[PDB]
Amino acid sequence: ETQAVEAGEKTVEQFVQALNKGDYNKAAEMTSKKAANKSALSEKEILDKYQNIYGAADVKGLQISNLKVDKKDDSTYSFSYKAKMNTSLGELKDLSYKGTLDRNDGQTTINWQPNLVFPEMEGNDKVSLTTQEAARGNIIDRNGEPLATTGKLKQLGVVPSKLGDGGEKTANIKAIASSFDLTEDAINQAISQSWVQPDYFVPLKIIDGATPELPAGATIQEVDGRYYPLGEAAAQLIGYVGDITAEDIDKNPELSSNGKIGRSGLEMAFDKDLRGTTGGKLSITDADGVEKKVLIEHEVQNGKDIKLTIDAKAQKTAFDSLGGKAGSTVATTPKTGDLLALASSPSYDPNKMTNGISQEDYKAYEENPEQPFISRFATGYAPGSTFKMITAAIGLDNGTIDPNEVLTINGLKWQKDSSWGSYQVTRVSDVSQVDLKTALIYSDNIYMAQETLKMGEKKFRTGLDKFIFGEDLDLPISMNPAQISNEDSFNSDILLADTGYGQGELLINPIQQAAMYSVFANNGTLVYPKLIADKETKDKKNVIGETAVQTIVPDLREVVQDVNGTAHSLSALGIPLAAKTGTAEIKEKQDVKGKENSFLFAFNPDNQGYMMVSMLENKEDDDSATKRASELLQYLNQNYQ
Repeated sequence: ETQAVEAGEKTVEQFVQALNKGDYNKAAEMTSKKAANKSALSEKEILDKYQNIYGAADVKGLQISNLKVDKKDDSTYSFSYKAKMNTSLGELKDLSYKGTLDRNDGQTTINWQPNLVFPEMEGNDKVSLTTQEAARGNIIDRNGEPLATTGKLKQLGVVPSKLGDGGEKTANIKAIASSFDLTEDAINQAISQSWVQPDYFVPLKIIDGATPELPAGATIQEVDGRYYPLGEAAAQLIGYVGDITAEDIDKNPELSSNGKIGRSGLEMAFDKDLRGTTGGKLSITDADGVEKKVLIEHEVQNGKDIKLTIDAKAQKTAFDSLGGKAGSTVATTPKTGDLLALASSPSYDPNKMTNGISQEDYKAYEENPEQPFISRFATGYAPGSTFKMITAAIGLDNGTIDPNEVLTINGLKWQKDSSWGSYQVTRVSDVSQVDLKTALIYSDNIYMAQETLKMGEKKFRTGLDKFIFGEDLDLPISMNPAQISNEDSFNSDILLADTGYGQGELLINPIQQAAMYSVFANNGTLVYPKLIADKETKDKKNVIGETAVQTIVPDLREVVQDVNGTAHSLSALGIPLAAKTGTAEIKEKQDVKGKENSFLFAFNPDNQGYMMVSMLENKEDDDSATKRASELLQYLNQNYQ
């Protein structure tokens, strides 16, 4: 009565555990034989009852508490416990379970009864589950424009029997293939799948424009589905939803087995808020079917909408400016941190992705060497020689850099001494007398490499540690925190120099760059970027000195205005611009000739209304981020004072 009671507790807890893990056969084998006052059913019948009832409600995570096991008759021990469980209609807490045990020999079993499924069940009671699917919420831009909405799509499809028998059949398939830009080897593959039967409607494509003339056999049906109005222009950011699988349900029963789940992007980061909660009722009924006890009931709650800082027209312009090349553009209002645009190129079609895509088209996306699935605004890159602004600011702050001191630089290559071997810092322009303003105008890496070595590692890192290296940004976008280098020390003069002009082991993604560069639009205050419109603005003060800002920004205007400035083509706009260009040389491995990245930074130095950071990954020859920025810069200048 204390070594047997302790054995009865072990039997109840093993029973609960087998139910928890879904091994219902294992749980049934711990029950008494079928009899009156023993178990109400056989083992195989208990298995089928748990499998049907717990399967229908998608029960998961059966947990108990407050277990008490006493003695009743001479061979009968009684038990009781509280229990909760997760179902497809939410958590079901505070369930009072009750039963009796049986020690008929060396083992102790459970006198199984229907009230060990649900507490009130008895005899031939049934369980009914009725569910109502929730509408997915919308994703909208800073002005209410839809980015991810629920639209009424037009689905083209064919009926095999209404195509024809022969000759007439082939003529209609040829007509359909030409009227809707479809392959006729693919249309015949569609209508010949195992699941097709002659009278069925075989869907082919979602037509987006106005419906052309419909040949025989083809018809249009309106269906509901997720719709992305910006398409490729916001695919990496928004993401896409796909069909929900059996495994998705086993992980989270509060999903709708009938609905859609976010697979990437914001659709997946905000899946909980966007999907709502399933409505309905879980009830116990009589042997006939008359309701007896409602276990769970609540109405459907539709998904909450989500409002972004994105500007839909800026997002589209930024993306199109990249012209399909590999690259990324970030646009902010640097005083508040509002992310106006997060473009990444090349891209994929999220409408094709959610409306059923072929194995070929999906493999084309994954085998594409420019990798359209990458979110380039969230990938760490070396920031390039744009980063000289930061090193300059640090150098002005700690007095290492005299704006008027003029270094003498001879040629296009430079190294500290012969211990560097064959390695030399390279510049593009052979300017003999280089002060800071000259270095920013011509993008002179040798100048800044020399100033970084003179500054030294300790003072250089002191300045860098005032930024956001190592910080996890509060953003619903998966990223890694920017780093200065791999370890906490450079342990190399060459690495120290390379870091000075934005190379080395630096890793900063375009969003983290726009955050760091925002110091020039806020007098040395770093303003953290913000993607959800209702969030409060966060900032970090005294990152660089106000003096450094008022020295460097006038030079950044000259990068545009001076006839030899590297961004001088932007002067055609005729608007107040401060800019900085950049390059970075990377070891490509596959083409060991070399891969080069092109960068542009630009903001309005009069009103600080907008800021832009654009990159061209593995650029083609005679191509740059600067020659693609005019259109986005005009737009941001007109609409964000």
